[PDB]
Amino acid sequence: NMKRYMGRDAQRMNILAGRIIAETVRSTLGPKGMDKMLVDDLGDVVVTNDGVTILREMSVEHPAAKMLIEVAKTQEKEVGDGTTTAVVVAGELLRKAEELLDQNVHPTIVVKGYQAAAQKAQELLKTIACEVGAQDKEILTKIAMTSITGKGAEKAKEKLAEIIVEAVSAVVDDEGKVDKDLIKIEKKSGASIDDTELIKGVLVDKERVSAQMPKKVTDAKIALLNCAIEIKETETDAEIRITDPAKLMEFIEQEEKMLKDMVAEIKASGANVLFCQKGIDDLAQHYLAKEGIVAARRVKKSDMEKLAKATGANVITNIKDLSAQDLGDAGLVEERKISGDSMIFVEECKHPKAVTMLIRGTTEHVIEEVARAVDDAVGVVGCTIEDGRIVSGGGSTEVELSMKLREYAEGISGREQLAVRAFADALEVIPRTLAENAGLDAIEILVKVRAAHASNGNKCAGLNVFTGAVEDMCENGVVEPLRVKTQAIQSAAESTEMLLRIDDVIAAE
Amino acid sequence: NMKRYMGRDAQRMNILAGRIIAETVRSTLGPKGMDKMLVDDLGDVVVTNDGVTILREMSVEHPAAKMLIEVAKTQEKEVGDGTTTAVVVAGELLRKAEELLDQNVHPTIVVKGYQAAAQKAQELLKTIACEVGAQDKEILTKIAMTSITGKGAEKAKEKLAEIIVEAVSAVVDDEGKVDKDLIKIEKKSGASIDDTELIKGVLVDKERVSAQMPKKVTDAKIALLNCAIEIKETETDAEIRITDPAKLMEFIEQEEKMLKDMVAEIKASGANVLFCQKGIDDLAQHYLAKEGIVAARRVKKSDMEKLAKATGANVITNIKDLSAQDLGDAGLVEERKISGDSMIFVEECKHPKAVTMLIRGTTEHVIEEVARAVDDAVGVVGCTIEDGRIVSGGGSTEVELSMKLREYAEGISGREQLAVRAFADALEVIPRTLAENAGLDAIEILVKVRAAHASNGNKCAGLNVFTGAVEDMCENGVVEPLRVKTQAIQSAAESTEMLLRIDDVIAAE
Amino acid sequence: NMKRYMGRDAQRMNILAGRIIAETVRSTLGPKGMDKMLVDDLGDVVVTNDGVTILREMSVEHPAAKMLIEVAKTQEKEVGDGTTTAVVVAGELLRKAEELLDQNVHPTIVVKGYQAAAQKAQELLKTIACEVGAQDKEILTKIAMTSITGKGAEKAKEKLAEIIVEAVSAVVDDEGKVDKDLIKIEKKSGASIDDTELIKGVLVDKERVSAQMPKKVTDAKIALLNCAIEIKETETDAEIRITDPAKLMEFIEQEEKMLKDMVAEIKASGANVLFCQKGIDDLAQHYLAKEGIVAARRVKKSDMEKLAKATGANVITNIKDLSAQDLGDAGLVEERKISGDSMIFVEECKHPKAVTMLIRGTTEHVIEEVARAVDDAVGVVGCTIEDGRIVSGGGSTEVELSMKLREYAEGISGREQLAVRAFADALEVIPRTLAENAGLDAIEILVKVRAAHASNGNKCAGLNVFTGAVEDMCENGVVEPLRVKTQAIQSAAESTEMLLRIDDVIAAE
Ligand SMILES: Nc1ncnc2c1ncn2[C@@H]1O[C@H](COP(=O)(O)OP(=O)(O)NP(=O)(O)O)[C@@H](O)[C@H]1O
Ligand SMILES: Nc1ncnc2c1ncn2[C@@H]1O[C@H](COP(=O)(O)OP(=O)(O)NP(=O)(O)O)[C@@H](O)[C@H]1O
Ligand SMILES: Nc1ncnc2c1ncn2[C@@H]1O[C@H](COP(=O)(O)OP(=O)(O)NP(=O)(O)O)[C@@H](O)[C@H]1O
Ligand SMILES: [Mg+2]
Ligand SMILES: [Mg+2]
Ligand SMILES: [Mg+2]
Repeated sequence: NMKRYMGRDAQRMNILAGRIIAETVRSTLGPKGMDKMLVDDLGDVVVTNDGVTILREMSVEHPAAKMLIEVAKTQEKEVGDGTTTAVVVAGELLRKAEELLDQNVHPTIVVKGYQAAAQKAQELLKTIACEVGAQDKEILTKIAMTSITGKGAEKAKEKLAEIIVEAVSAVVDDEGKVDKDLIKIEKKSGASIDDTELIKGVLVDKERVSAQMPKKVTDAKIALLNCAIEIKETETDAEIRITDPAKLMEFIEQEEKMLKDMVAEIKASGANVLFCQKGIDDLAQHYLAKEGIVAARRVKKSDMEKLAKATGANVITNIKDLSAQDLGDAGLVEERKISGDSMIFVEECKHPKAVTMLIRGTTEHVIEEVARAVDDAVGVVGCTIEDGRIVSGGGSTEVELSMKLREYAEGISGREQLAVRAFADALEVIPRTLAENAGLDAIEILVKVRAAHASNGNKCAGLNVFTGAVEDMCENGVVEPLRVKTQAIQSAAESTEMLLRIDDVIAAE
Repeated sequence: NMKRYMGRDAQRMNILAGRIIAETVRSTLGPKGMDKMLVDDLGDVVVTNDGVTILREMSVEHPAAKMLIEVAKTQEKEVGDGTTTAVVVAGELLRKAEELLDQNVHPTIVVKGYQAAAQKAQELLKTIACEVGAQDKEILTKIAMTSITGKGAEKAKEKLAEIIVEAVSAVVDDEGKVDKDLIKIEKKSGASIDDTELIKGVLVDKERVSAQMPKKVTDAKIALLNCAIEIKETETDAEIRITDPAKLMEFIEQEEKMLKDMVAEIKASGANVLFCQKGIDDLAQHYLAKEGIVAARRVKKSDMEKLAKATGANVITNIKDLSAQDLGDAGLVEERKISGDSMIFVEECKHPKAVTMLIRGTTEHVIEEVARAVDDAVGVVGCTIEDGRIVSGGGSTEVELSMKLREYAEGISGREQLAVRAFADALEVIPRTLAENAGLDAIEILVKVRAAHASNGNKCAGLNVFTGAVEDMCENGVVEPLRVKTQAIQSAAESTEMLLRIDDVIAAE
Repeated sequence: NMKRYMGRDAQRMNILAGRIIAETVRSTLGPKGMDKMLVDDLGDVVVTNDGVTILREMSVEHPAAKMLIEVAKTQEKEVGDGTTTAVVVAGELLRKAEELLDQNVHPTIVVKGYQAAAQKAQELLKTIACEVGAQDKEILTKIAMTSITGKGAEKAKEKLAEIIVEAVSAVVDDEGKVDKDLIKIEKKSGASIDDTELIKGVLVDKERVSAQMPKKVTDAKIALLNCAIEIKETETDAEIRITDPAKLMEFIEQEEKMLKDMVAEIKASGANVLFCQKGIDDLAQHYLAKEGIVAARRVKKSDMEKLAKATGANVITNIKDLSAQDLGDAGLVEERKISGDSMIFVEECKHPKAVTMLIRGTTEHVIEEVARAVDDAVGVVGCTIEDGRIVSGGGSTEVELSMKLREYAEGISGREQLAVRAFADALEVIPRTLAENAGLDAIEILVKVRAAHASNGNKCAGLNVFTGAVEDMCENGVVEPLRVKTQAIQSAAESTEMLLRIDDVIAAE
């Protein structure tokens, strides 16, 4: 009871399971790579080139495969881009590993050399990484442009990269990190892809609470309330008792006087637009509309935190302590009807720490894929602002890193040496699969790039899938954050070091 | 409808199916190899080290595997020994092939280099094969001794090899081939393995037709009859009519006078032992016994052909034309009770062209495996008598053949060159798996043997699984017929060249 | 009841079914094409590059597909080679046809232009076919060599083509056709592919009827008997009656005297080897062996007709009329044990009209594919002897025929003109798919070959899959019988003209 694979069977069972889900994303890799169509049990379809979203949203049951998906799952988590490359490298480390295991090289020697090599790979990547200033907009734009390409050249429009760089640059909390959650991504239809705009504001999925209120306010002062604009019932249970018929109107007029007071306290701060997180009582909607104050009820807790950071307001839980300095400032607050639905556009803000990317396109599935292309572009721009180190793309720093590990291996005595050469040769899978998907001769090209790296220059030389020939990738404008490669290598090395240590499997049910 | 594997899937489906049944026999290879126990649906068990009998008598259903079994199945057919080596080489050619297919090397280029290399391998084996005289008994005994070992050192007893060489030497039809079917293998119990004897005669599974007949005849003259010693009924339908009561005894006495005549015609030739293929009439058994002539009825057609070639008789279909010169001559014809059953031992013949190997042992499954070790020993001795060329064993001519193919590959321009190096490296699987099964370090040993082959000497240097260190295999006495290696390589090369050409599979039901 | 497809659905149902089995063989086409592995319900596997054997032995159920298989099935029937090209052309005529049907071109107009174009294609092929002498052995050898290639360059060995040409040249019945059934193809194991020999004789699957008979006869005179060498029982029912006891021996001795007479009548002709179609009586086997006459009983009726044409004998049904001039003459008749089984080799004949091709190889599936390569080579050599006209290969006469039909289309007014241009463009599928399977750029190459055909030269210019560039195919030695192309085009044109006329389908069950 119940199923057990022994030694050479358990090792080949896993290595194969890893190689086989690594081959599932191989064809997506590069600008000349292809998309996959995934359907589930409900008939819901999603078409994408994003490696991790393919692996995450497909039913994988083999335990060794589930564990190599973790590599892509934590690559989007730490970087944003490079999910397909991390898995493909992990796959080719497994292939190159069984060639040693079939030559009787003990798994502990393989894993020893694999780790000695991934250590060297990290400290070799630090020396070959160009140093770049966190505000070099022309270089950040190339980094954003190289990320959108790879999902395809047609998605990579110039004006979209400039928009992305300007949005990531805005949400930087001095000093000095980039929060990916601060850039709100909204997906609406329209005849677009080119109509995707950067909104320096927030988009709230709510309408004006009363129709009598204005629908367009310019240079508006915005107040944010966590308090409920209703009657304040006491915590210790309370009940009123009326014995005089003339006391009826007393309590009602006193209660509705508490609502007149609250609306008059909001006008005292000078605020003409109001976003309440809790509910607003019906009488108070009438008094607000009479004052000319645009208000919205039951706004999401997450949208209140967006508005607060974007306009420059404060979330106040006590309407009595609403000061005039706790109001935010936005150049336009308007209720538009975009794509059928009506929403409140709070835009044109002065100094935003939160920003909305309105991603638009013709069909919902087109929109959803451009959205995934921006999540990747935001990830790499954020990584260059934090790290300040970039490397050349097009499989260029893999060839350079490959040849430097091979001459590092010559200086290693022992059979661990074979595992370091194996590791080096595995890295060359990125330049090779860029060529396969391009249509070009992978074997031939890999030799021209390898020979154009020997001695001194170039280091920045790699395959250009559009030109066909081997070009200088730095002068071309093909660049990635250092974190894309160091993470992809480390996570591929650590997960395959673990699978290789397995010699027995025990599967139930 | 119904199941189809495309391109990279179909190629990996087959290659894997071939590698996996090649790994099923890997552990049997060598003197330090292990046996397999095979059970079927009926509960009938057979334990063996013979590669082909393992592959033949196990339920293999994968079409690509069925086709690599053909390699073992036609190795026993053409050589007798080397069935495991042929499959293991074919397996390692498949492994080394997907390493090229995963680097995008077109299958047509792989198969081109594989064939160019197997051509060279054949004409390189001709030069390194020592020339040996078809009757060099001390060398033929070494060739028989090297074959029995490998099924295990304990089976390889000195006196058994000498017996086998003397039996194969006897059945050689001048000029000048060896028929494996002329050496009759019989399996009887007893407390043995050491009681296996060479019988210069035939063992007939019959008894004396009448108990009154002698049970031991020395220097007997043997007559062989294809004719039935009964009354000859005419082909055109005949019937007798009796009208006189005195005519009853006439026909009966006349009919039994035809049987007296037939027995008197056999005694006229001088024959005192008689083997009839058809039936012998009851009256004629009595007259034969009265003359002292030992006879046996309904002897198998195959046993008549054995007796004819062994004693030097002629199979006569007409009892009237039984000359005195058509009798065979054997030194002892006796009815013994060996292992419970009683049989006629026709032994001690002068000049036999047929011979019986009485293989004996304690249990039926022990006997059956010693029988398989003799079928192999008879195969290789027969191959040395026909070919007259031998090579050194212990993975010695694989290392030599490997290093010569590698320097032949340097003289090849093109990507076919990678397939020739692959082919060379595949051959080193025999020295390597000899070391695995021995317990020794396969990687280390393979280097000492490879380095002891460079320059001039030795060529005859290989791994000695008993010594541990690399020894000169020719001086040790470890030698195989050239045909064991040239066949194993050619059949491994032709079958894997065919699987590699497959890119689509269509499996029904 | 039950399933009916209307108009545009029925037309697309069929065209698709035809395009889809045409794509099933597309990858086999050319020397750089790949093999298929076919498995059935019983687990029996066959691996082949032969187009028709793929289509024949796979379960195809779609009626429109079954009808396009007829095209390959009658291409082997009339030519032997070109089965894949005929189907692939038929497929591309269907593809090019729906492009017209989707532009509203009536099916009757399509089929009109298709037929006007296939007429022109036939009379254009007559002018571009080189005239070749039926005994130009160097040209016949190139034709045999071009046929074996395409199933793969590795099968195409020089010495095998010379053997094939010599065998087809031998069986020519003056004047002056070639019967494919006169060249007997036999498949036996061995370590071969190179051990395939031409036997100027017949190989009979029988043994010597008596072991006492010789096993090797040189310059033997062979008698062939359709008569049974037994006692002749009368047709009108007969029965013998014996009343005298001395009459018993009378009839037996008289009956066996009829057998002594028959054997003495065969020795009278001077024949020392005998092949009987019926049975031979046991007494008569003894008398034959005593005379030294090698005989074989119950020889197949088909093998008797082989021997008769090969040795130069006559099949005699009356043993009394066996003249001395009715004996055949063969240089060697021997009973060998080839591949385990023992057979009678009747070889080295003087003037054979029947010939045996002993096709040998290492595994049964390797043998069976080389056998299919020879059936194709025999087909094309036979077509060149009969026709005396050949064309250039490598998709060369398709490009030339394509460009000549396109300028013939300009001289056609009406919408039928669109179907003639469609037909011309469909022919370019052979040069294009030769390039796809080679790996080369199909679009680019097709332009270099098309441009190297314009004006005068070359006409014999086409793609060389080994060189890569466009070469002169006549000087290279790449040539096909005219019948391969004219048959492939006619059968593709007639079957797709019929499918295109279908507008309604009625499928039951
Ligand atoms: N114009 C270009 N020329 C050559 N290589 C390029 C170009 N643009 C991008 N690349 C390279 O292509 C790879 C990116 O391919 P892509 O298919 O997007 O996969 P990924 O980024 O690894 N994963 P993911 O985008 O998360 O699905 C990187 O190695 C880039 O350096
Ligand atoms: N004393 C020895 N030392 C080293 N190698 C040996 C020795 N005896 C035999 N061999 C080698 O061991 C191999 C034979 O091993 P074995 O396990 O019998 O398989 P096989 O002969 O390939 N097939 P089979 O015997 O038909 O099951 C050959 O390559 C021999 O040359
Ligand atoms: N050396 C060569 N160079 C270029 N073309 C060649 C060469 N040899 C053969 N051909 C062409 O390749 C085609 C034959 O390919 P092949 O794959 O054998 O299919 P087929 O002959 O159409 N059918 P079949 O052989 O019956 O399976 C013909 O059009 C040949 O003229
Ligand atoms: Mg990307
Ligand atoms: Mg052996
Ligand atoms: Mg052909």
